[PDB]
Amino acid sequence: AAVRLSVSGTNLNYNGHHIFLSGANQAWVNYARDFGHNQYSKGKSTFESTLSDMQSHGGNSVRVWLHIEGESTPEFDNNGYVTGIDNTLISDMRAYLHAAQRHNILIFFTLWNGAVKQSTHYRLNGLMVDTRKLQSYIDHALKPMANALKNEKALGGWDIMNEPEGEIKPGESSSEPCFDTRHLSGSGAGWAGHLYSAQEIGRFVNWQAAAIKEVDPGAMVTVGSWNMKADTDAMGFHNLYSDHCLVKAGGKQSGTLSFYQVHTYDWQNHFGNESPFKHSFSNFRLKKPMVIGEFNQEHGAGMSSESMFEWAYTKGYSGAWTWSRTDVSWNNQLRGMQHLKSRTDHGQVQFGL
Repeated sequence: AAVRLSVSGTNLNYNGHHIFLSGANQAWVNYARDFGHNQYSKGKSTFESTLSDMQSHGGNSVRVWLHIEGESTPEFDNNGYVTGIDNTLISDMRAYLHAAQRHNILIFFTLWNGAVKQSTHYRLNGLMVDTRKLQSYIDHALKPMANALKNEKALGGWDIMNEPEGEIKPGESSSEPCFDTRHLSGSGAGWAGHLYSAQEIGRFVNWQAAAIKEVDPGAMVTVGSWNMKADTDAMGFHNLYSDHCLVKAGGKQSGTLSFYQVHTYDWQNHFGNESPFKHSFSNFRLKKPMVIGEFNQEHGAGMSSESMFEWAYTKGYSGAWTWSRTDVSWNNQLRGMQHLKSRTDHGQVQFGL
């Protein structure tokens, strides 16, 4: 019953000591087909070699994508309700967690993806727009999974969705400021389709956050936001993921995030003024920790991998995960991680589980 990973204000702690999360996105081996149906055994050698590489270069965490759009897990009925999970999903996830533990690495599982709309999107769509379908997922898949895995020492936490803003409706006025998306006009938001209102996305996150914390009250929960324009109330923007916004959207008082996660990439070799690489954490007026959850040197406006990890570590952020084992240069990412290996000035990076 010892407390492992926790939050204090805008810092992350492990066994009561200040830590920093340093690592990478896997984010998959076989996209949407890595766990359940005896699929882990198929990718085990890649997952294990990635863990070995990371341990030797001082990384302490990996982000991995789980359901995505419901291609292989969980199990759906013909009307889009969730009926359960297959009988090797949990045991596959546990085997991976045991491998991670042997290498002192924490795993963060990402449930859904909003950045692309493919042929099984209707499965995720139902859970987004129909609250009774969402509840079936919570009851028959999410709670069983979170309850079964909560005592695994290598379980870092849960990310509800990658980039929900891929499918948001921009340019919408609202009487509630946090649901107003006029500031996202011209931003690129809604690239996969103008499908969901800000309130619909907020409800989706609020309900799943509450569910995880009902069965694992000490769990870390986040959302991977595509851009700071949707993740701060400073600079003329609005934060879709604040406690106030999520509770207004879905009504569950416990359905709040543990920490924020933001992605950042340059455009024509420059970062926009909203980027966390152009400001200190304190500029954004947030009351939870923030992890920079996707970035890389290839889209880093001339910054080295080392400089990007250094900025995150020293300017008030609580983690940095490069994108990704599958994409761009893996050696660049490992060299970045290695820069922080022995560091303790802004939290421990090498700590035992």
